[PDB]
Amino acid sequence: MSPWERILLEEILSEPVRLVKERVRTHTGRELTYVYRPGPVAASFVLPVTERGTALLVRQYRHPTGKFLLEVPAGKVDEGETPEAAARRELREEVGAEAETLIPLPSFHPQPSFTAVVFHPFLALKARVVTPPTLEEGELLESLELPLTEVYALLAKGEIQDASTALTLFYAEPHLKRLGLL
Amino acid sequence: MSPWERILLEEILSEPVRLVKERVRTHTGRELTYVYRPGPVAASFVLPVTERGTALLVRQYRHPTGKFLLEVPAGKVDEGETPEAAARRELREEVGAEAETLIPLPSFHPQPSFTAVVFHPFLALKARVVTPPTLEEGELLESLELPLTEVYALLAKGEIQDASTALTLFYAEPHLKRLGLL
Ligand SMILES: Nc1ncnc2c1ncn2[C@@H]1O[C@H](COP(=O)(O)CP(=O)(O)OC[C@H]2O[C@@H](O)[C@H](O)[C@H]2O)[C@@H](O)[C@H]1O
Ligand SMILES: Nc1ncnc2c1ncn2[C@@H]1O[C@H](COP(=O)(O)CP(=O)(O)OC[C@H]2O[C@@H](O)[C@H](O)[C@H]2O)[C@@H](O)[C@H]1O
Ligand SMILES: [Mg+2]
Ligand SMILES: [Mg+2]
Ligand SMILES: [Mg+2]
Ligand SMILES: [Mg+2]
Ligand SMILES: [Mg+2]
Ligand SMILES: [Mg+2]
Repeated sequence: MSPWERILLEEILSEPVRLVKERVRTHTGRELTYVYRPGPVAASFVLPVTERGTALLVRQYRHPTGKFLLEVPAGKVDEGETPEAAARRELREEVGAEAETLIPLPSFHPQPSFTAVVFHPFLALKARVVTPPTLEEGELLESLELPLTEVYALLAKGEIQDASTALTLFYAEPHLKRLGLL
Repeated sequence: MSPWERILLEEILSEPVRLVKERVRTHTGRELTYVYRPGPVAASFVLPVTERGTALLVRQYRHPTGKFLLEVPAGKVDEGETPEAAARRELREEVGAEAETLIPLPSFHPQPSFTAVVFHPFLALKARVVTPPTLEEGELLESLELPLTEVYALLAKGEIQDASTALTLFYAEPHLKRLGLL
């Protein structure tokens, strides 16, 4: 029961990102061209907290912004993979870490005006580094460790620029306080 | 001092959204094709709160997701427009409302892996409807009014799916409590 009717869907690019340009007939009966990254597609974001109340984060180059951003480890959910499995896999690839319990947090659409992608945040407990990272060609980042108090001070000061990381931290906060880690 | 060198930048689309495919030489010295929405580009998001402690929100169709989402009014910052002016303009266009003070909240990148866009959140005080909305062709939404207690209950329950709206609410919360509106 979509309010907009498909006239024609054109694929603008298939790789490395799929992008479409769709001609639709809108609620006004007129035509409009809408450009977007089609679904279904998802990514998992994971805040890895150690038993010492610290977080394992990454400082990662994000080319579209030209900046290195402080982020929680994250990555695309592969075909047939569950969000939790992608979270654990990306945590191992980007930080070389494993964790015990993963508490799922509220999923969200980072930019629904342009992409169908759903981001799945998780709070990983008893995180620990166990192996060297295995980064993809295209991934330029370094992992670091910060006390949770410092990470949340950065959040309060408005210094966390990556939206997904900021939101994951806000959703994780009550759990961290409940568990006695913050 | 970018870690990646431009080999060639190709424009994939110019309108309604500008998209590029850039061939770069990475930190490994190898080539990679990176697809993204180039900057500089920005949008403003504004949580409009009334003197009665209610919020003026929108339920808007977001085609890439196929869903109607509960969001704060928001829109692109036009050429030569300041983020605050875009916030006031979009608030008037989408909800037919005006406000007094606008408190700027921490800016953020909704999806730095794909777009350079910076989102600028604001908390607008003494919001009030004064005129009919003036929606663009392509904008399918309705405005509504909800008590702040209900909006924040939805946030806590993980029911706010739009990331930018969720983050704006989290950043606005301390200000609302300070001002006595929550
Ligand atoms: N826009 C792009 N264009 C070309 N190549 C790209 C792009 N985005 C990511 N890559 C490649 O993603 C890799 C392994 O990535 P994730 O660790 O899986 C990816 P993560 O990068 O942390 O991102 C999460 C998300 O933001 C959204 O754009 C995505 O849906 C998403 O997965 C890198 O080596 C990048 O070069
Ligand atoms: N991907 C798209 N493809 C084709 N047409 C589009 C697209 N996105 C928005 N529009 C048009 O934006 C209008 C006026 O929009 P905003 O009220 O200005 C826009 P807002 O829609 O609320 O969005 C804020 C943001 O999310 C990010 O994608 C943007 O940078 C951004 O501005 C609508 O009528 C849409 O059809
Ligand atoms: Mg990643
Ligand atoms: Mg990956
Ligand atoms: Mg990765
Ligand atoms: Mg809008
Ligand atoms: Mg606009
Ligand atoms: Mg608008």
